[PDB]
Amino acid sequence: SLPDLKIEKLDEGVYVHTSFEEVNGWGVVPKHGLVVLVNAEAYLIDTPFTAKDTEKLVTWFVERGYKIKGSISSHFHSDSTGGIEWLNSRSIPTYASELTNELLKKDGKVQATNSFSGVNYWLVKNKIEVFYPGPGHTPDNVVVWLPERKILFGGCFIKPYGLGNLGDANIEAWPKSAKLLKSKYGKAKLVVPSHSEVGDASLLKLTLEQAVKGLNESK
Ligand SMILES: Cc1ccc(-c2cn(-c3cccc(CP(=O)(O)O)c3)nn2)cc1
Ligand SMILES: Cc1ccc(-c2cn(-c3cccc(CP(=O)(O)O)c3)nn2)cc1
Ligand SMILES: [Zn+2]
Ligand SMILES: [Zn+2]
Repeated sequence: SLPDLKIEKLDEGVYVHTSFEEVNGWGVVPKHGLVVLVNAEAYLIDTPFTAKDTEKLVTWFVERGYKIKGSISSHFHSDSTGGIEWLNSRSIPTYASELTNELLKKDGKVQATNSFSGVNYWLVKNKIEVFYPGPGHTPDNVVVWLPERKILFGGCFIKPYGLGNLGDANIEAWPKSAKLLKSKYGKAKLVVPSHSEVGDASLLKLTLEQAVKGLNESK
């Protein structure tokens, strides 16, 4: 069996949601995402694994006075996109990069209703920024930046002690992409990985070291 969805406040207007699922061979695994409050409204940064936990997530904030304005997925794997079907069925706007949407369609998965492209996209100007560092954990992976808090949600790109599942990874590009990410957000106060503890900007340096190391290993 699986632990309940957890929601804990991380900072002002910023929550970490952790959901869990059973994976063959691994057992129970965790996945972190964020909910960001913009005034009277809430944005999901990644959905939980399932429809059912996305609804519990959504409900928790609706019940506390926050309309769900939208939801953005950092990449196509179902630890970021599992709730997109449910959200869409509720007319809650979902966002993903054009690259993410291709990879969802290609796997027979429901796509985000809205898409964006390129390096920098404002989901909410001056409050929620999406950045594309280049291929790494997946071809499509992006990170989300909360400039008012200097909080970076890094998703499954942020891999300080081992790169994780390499099946969709781009090992030759990841050092590049990690270097760009480090240069751009070295002033982050908090960096939030998908599968490990929140840390500071040093997670950016360790991820770059890991990607280099992974690229060295493959030879
Ligand atoms: C100490 C420790 C050891 C392992 C992990 C871990 C393994 N995870 C995992 C493994 C296989 C598949 C998936 C599903 P995804 O690829 O994320 O869509 C997730 N997820 N977290 C965490 C902490
Ligand atoms: C101290 C410590 C120990 C372990 C970790 C850790 C394990 N991670 C992991 C391993 C295998 C699979 C996956 C899922 P994904 O790559 O997203 O497909 C994630 N990710 N971080 C971090 C810190
Ligand atoms: Zn992934
Ligand atoms: Zn993952």
